[PDB]
Amino acid sequence: RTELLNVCMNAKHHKEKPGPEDKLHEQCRPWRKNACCSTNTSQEAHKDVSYLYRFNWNHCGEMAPACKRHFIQDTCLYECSPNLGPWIQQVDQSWRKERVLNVPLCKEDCEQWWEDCRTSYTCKSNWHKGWNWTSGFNKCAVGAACQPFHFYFPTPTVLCNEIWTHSYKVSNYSRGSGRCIQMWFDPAQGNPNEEVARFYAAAMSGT
Ligand SMILES: Nc1nc2[nH]c(CCNc3ccc(C(=O)N[C@@H](CCC(=O)O)C(=O)O)cc3)cc2c(=O)[nH]1
Repeated sequence: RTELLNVCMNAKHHKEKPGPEDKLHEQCRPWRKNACCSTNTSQEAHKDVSYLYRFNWNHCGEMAPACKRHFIQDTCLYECSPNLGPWIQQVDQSWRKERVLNVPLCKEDCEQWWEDCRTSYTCKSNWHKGWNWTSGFNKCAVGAACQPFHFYFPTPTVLCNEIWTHSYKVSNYSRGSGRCIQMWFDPAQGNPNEEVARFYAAAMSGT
């Protein structure tokens, strides 16, 4: 891994290389200029128990729209961003050779994500391992474990870090500091992650 900019990780769905995709679905739209995902990938992002991972958001009763939308953006960011290089690593599992680890999510993105989920419900604090997939999609391990979302994710930083086994590492930096990744941004104002990736690829450069 010598070049960490304008590159796609090697997971279950990514393309080999970044590239224009003017047909991306609704929330994935800000990556139409340069994406790692396909029209279909972005399309399944937005759906319940998707073709992507058969993942069930409504494992603890219906998940509130205001919350689910954040998960859809995350999915977009993970499946579409070309600027995640500096945090790519190898792990070698049955469904992805590579993945991202300790992405410095902008303080607010995390807080807002945390905030919008207050009303929703979950049963696990780790959404990568532990689900009963018998049914065809992930169901609750201990069916009676269903608690308020903030019960398993007490603070924002807990949510963003632990829910995806440390794919994020919530930065102290705020949106626009040039030092953290935004999973929400206005494409009309340009892709702010492009400068963030470039910065961090230099701070860890050489050996
Ligand atoms: N930011 C960010 N978002 C992300 N979204 C996703 C999507 C990832 N969803 C899935 C989570 C769990 C499963 C699953 O079958 N688990 C098994 C064990 C999984 C395994 O080790 O083989 C279990 O329950 O025991 C499938 C998809 C990743 C991911 C990520 O890495 N980062």
